[PDB]
Amino acid sequence: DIFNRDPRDHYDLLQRLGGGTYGEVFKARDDLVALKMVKMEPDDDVSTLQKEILILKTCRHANIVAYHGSYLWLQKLWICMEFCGAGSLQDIYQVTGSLSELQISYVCREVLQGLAYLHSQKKIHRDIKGANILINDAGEVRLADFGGTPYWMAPEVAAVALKGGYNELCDIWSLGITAIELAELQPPLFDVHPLRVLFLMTKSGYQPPRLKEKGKWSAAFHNFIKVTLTKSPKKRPSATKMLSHQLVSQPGLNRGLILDLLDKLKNP
Ligand SMILES: Fc1cc(NC2=NCC3(CCOCC3)CO2)cc(F)c1Oc1ccnc2[nH]cc(C3(C(F)(F)F)CC3)c12
Repeated sequence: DIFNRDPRDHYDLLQRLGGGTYGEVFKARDDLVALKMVKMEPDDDVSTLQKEILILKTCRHANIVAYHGSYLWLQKLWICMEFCGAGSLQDIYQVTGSLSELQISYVCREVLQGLAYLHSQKKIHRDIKGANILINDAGEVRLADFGGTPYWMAPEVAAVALKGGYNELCDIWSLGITAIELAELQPPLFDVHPLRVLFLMTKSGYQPPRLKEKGKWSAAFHNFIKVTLTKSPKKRPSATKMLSHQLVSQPGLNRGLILDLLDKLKNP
């Protein structure tokens, strides 16, 4: 059901939230939602999204931003989703400064619960980072679902153009980098040219990154980083396995840690 009704018949529009990497997004009410709007242009064909649309509606979990349905009404696709009033962790840390280890430990647990669920549906997130971890005003954590010609490509080039070949354990690596990003306000190598990073990561002598200040963080955090950032995908622990890790299975982790962060945000 890709409705054609006009969003403005089910929802009142409240404030525009987008810009930057997020594009055009609206706060709205029925229950508060986000409406992301994409301008459909000439050769555009909604039916080519068919595949990546069913992947959304049937992916239902507390730690995954809920997808409520789409609209084409008038040259524009509108995706209606669970509203997260505080935006991304990147929106937040750009104001509050670095998260505490306990805040990061709660975020990691909630993300790993979401990743365990996506991996169970044979979905790979592919884009874990501060910008794609959303926070609601209750301090709860939700993973955001964003996203030349092929006419001459061999079918094996086409397969890679889509998939990659790699598997869901790439999300575990991205979570490690995100944990460092939440601690230090940038991923490792952020000041290094992207091409150079690709080449360096590609060497067999590449050292996985680390937390810069050793003394600031518990051995459990250093160990969480060391194991999430396992070079070999074959020895890298799963989401489910990572959720028994000391850092994320410690008691005291709850949304209070984030309500704190949100107080600090509006009272900086
Ligand atoms: F998470 C969002 C963050 C931002 N932040 C931002 N920082 C700098 C800016 C440039 C400088 O000016 C000020 C803002 C541009 O924007 C903007 C957004 F619109 C965001 O989207 C949502 C917001 C709230 N509930 C949602 N639920 C789902 C979603 C998304 C969907 F919008 F894509 F649907 C993401 C999945 C969603």
